[PDB]
Amino acid sequence: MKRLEGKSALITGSARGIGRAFAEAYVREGATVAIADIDIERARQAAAEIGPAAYAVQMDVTRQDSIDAAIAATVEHAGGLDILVNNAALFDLAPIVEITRESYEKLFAINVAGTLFTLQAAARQMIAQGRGGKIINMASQAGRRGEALVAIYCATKAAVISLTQSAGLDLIKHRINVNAIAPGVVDGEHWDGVDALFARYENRPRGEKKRLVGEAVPFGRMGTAEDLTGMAIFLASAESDYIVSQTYNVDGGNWMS
Amino acid sequence: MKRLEGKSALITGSARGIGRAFAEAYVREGATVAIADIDIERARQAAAEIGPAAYAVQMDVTRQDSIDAAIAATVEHAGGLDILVNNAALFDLAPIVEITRESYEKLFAINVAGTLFTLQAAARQMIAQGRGGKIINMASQAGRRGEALVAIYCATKAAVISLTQSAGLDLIKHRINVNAIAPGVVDGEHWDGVDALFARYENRPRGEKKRLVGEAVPFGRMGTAEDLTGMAIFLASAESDYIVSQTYNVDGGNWMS
Amino acid sequence: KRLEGKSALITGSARGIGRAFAEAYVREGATVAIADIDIERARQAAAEIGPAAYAVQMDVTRQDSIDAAIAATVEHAGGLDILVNNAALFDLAPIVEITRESYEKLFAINVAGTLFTLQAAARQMIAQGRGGKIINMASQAGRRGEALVAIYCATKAAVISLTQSAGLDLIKHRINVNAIAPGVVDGEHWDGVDALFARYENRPRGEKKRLVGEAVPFGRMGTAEDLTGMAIFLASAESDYIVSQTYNVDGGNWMS
Amino acid sequence: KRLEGKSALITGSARGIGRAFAEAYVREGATVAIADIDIERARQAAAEIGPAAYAVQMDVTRQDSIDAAIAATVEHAGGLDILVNNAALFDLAPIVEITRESYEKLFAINVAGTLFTLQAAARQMIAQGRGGKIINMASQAGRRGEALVAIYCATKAAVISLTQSAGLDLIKHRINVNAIAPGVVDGEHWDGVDALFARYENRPRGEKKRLVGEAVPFGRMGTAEDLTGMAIFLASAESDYIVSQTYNVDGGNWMS
Ligand SMILES: OC[C@@H](O)[C@@H](O)[C@H](O)[C@@H](O)CO
Ligand SMILES: OC[C@@H](O)[C@@H](O)[C@H](O)[C@@H](O)CO
Ligand SMILES: OC[C@@H](O)[C@@H](O)[C@H](O)[C@@H](O)CO
Ligand SMILES: OC[C@@H](O)[C@@H](O)[C@H](O)[C@@H](O)CO
Repeated sequence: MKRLEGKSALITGSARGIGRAFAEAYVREGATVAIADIDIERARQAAAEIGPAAYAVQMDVTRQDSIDAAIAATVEHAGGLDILVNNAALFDLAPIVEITRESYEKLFAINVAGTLFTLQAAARQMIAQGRGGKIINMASQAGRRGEALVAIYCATKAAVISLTQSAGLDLIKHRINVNAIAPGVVDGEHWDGVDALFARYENRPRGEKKRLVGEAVPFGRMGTAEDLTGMAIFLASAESDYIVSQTYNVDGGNWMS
Repeated sequence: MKRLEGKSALITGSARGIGRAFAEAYVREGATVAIADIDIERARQAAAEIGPAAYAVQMDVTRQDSIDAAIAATVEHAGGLDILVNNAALFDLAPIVEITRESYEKLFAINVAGTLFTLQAAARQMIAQGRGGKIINMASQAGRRGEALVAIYCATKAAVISLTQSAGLDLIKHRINVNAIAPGVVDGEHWDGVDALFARYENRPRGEKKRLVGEAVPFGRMGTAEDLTGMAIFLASAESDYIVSQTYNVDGGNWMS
Repeated sequence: KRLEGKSALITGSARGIGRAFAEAYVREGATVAIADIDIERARQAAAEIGPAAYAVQMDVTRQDSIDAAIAATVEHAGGLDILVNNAALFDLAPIVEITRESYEKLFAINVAGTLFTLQAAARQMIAQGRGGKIINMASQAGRRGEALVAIYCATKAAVISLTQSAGLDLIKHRINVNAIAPGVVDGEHWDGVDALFARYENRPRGEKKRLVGEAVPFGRMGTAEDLTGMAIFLASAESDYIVSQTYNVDGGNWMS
Repeated sequence: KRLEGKSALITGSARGIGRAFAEAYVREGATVAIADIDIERARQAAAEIGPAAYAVQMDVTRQDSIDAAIAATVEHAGGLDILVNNAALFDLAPIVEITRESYEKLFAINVAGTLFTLQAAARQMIAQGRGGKIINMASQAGRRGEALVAIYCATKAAVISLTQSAGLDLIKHRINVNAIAPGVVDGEHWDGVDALFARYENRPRGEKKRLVGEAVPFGRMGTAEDLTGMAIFLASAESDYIVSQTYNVDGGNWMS
């Protein structure tokens, strides 16, 4: 297809799961992809498995110096930055009266501050190049509507949707598209962990939550990262140039926006 | 690219404007396209200009017998129906105290009933075939939020978003995706009419509303049909198979959903 | 009290939520036209509520009936201050079994009935020059679609849209247009809802009613008395700055 | 009247909307903690409002301050029945000029402030076993993003989210969690808003205020008094079935 031919992308948290499937689909479409992760060991493996057009970048989105160095590493390696995917995220679950300041601080630091300050750094580079840009934030059904036990993670994803809108309005004058994707329930490592938290607080065998949520998807199954790669390419591609400040649910019907 | 290779499409209201641009893009992507319009003269012209893979069908979405004969024509000519685009619509504007029963009956008959009952006829054919299906309703910024002067057209597109959600949840068991596109302000014959209506009721020179509205788009310009064709292909394509009951704004940031 | 000396009309207020609203308005000092297509049931409702209530035959699907009800409100009460568009009809059916009969029946009363009654009440409130309160009945069903409930969800989605458009156009005349979206409310309406779901989801009668009442975050099926606070609030001076809103009163069933 | 014998705490209630809420709650028979980082301004507001109002020094960004403020409410009034999370901070800046300082400042007060005061009040209401009312202050800014207001929009979007999550999780304790979304409201707050826009949009001081007031469908900038109705309603028995909602009180500025 080669919809992203000769673009330079960076994907946060892309050593594994959705981010890694995005990095693989972007390379197939002709992009050069910085596989950015706090796990540089795993990012190096993913990059070697994907091919020459992927390369590994150590990044902690909670740290300005680390954000700024991955953008620099992208510029130094790929000549610049065309596509940012804000994919780095942390999940946690607790009822209101058991939420910790540590839970709040760590999920806001990566899900909100990590997304905003990486977007800022990417937009400054895209503006300095003068060629436009594509920024794709990762939201979630969790950001469409609250849940009794997931206040913190829901709020971070609600903040990401709002940030997507703000930044898209502020950056479209530079021909930077900011938009977001809102997955449903996606099978993998991520949803294994989610399931363990619900197992504890809803008093359920390990694996039952993840079975039930997958069966309640109107489409009829839990998501895969491959359900999402179409939209990831589309929102990075010329065919989305008029799309601004949107969150698109790709969730088998889990949330209707 | 040929992402709709060997597919059979029908687009209501496609002799001109957005639907004609969709029929043109679908053909480029390998589709066979029923150019359905109440205006057979213009459909025939549009099909001749697009090429052999387009073919004209006389249709009034307000009439059951016409709906069912357009679906049959599609099966007779293309062997079946894979993609419906519900594009046929009617625009009107009047303050609350000036809305006529005639404005309401005619815009609900085309924009709502035409959409629902064509969707119904296409869903039955797609179920009969057993191969799944793609249905794309045309909503509007006007369906996201009301306007003092556009209560009827706004309500119809609000009903389309709702219908899109309902039909999506009901039809996805048959592997029929129902989604919608929500354009912003799009340049052409359509918006010339809109402008004439505002000119009268906001007491403005012809062309001033079109100017102002195109200049208030955060993207920075009035839409084109070409802005939309990417989304039209995508939502008809295998890369949108997990997308269900969504309305996607392609509007240069005019409305943020 | 809070509606002292105000003239209301409620469409479809012989029975259920509409009737709870008429009674609650009369307790707050309002005169209320109990507008219903069944004049027998309206008359009973009016006798039970007391002298401040009166019965008005009305078919919100007929222009002539609309204009005659508004006129009858003017004749009896001197004018119209509050309209509640409560008249509605429920139906259910999968996409492939939806009939033009259902579509035309639910649209004529839930949408056209709301719109043209609102138009008539607007015209009257504009001519009086004293402003006004209009309250459309939306539903959780207007907030999101449902596989089986396409037609009824669409009508209530259109009511939320209309409520927005009308509130924007009419606020210059000091007329507030807003809507209430109930969730799952116990009564003769949800007896009918349950019966349809019983057929289409293969359930014993009463099970849907039970399941949805228990899924309400608050912990039960709603009552009309849950809604009276808001219907008073939105027709009162304490909501003068409130324009073009739909407010969910639904135990958390839908979060807007 | 409607809040007779209830104990309220309002964060950041020495001045503006919070202070109008305090006075309106005392008029409706409430005892009110005027909680504010500025104890001198709180003392003045308390003295002006009358004996039912008392001042509490409170930094909603500090856990110890939050807990001591809840404890001062229990000591002074005997319990806590109504929290209003009103304390908030405005800032404006384009994406490329957002500081970590702004992000950290606005989230600490607008989000963490709201969340951990809500948690502290929840714990106290649960231990009491008598239910309660929590009202978060959202904003039109919470409803949609703006080019120059990413941080403040994001905080109020998180307040809407938190309001939904908290309301769902606390309704079993008969605690209602709801929010109010003002639009553009006149006062010291919008003075500061206008000053920031004057810089970034290159406008004379006061112009932004003028433009936004005039673009409210209703026809003017809002007052605190536009909001007291709803603040009372959401703390009252006639909102007991109202759960996890954000209600716009904004003259039509934003339609939800
Ligand atoms: O990725 C987050 C996950 O999808 C989850 O938060 C769901 O919203 C919810 O927690 C239960 O189904
Ligand atoms: O095609 C619909 C059209 O975009 C128009 O209705 C705008 O919503 C509005 O009328 C004001 O610009
Ligand atoms: O008054 C409408 C009613 O509450 C219903 O349509 C529900 O939305 C749903 O159909 C089943 O729970
Ligand atoms: O207090 C929030 C305020 O109303 C402001 O943020 C407006 O939303 C907007 O920023 C300018 O009109």
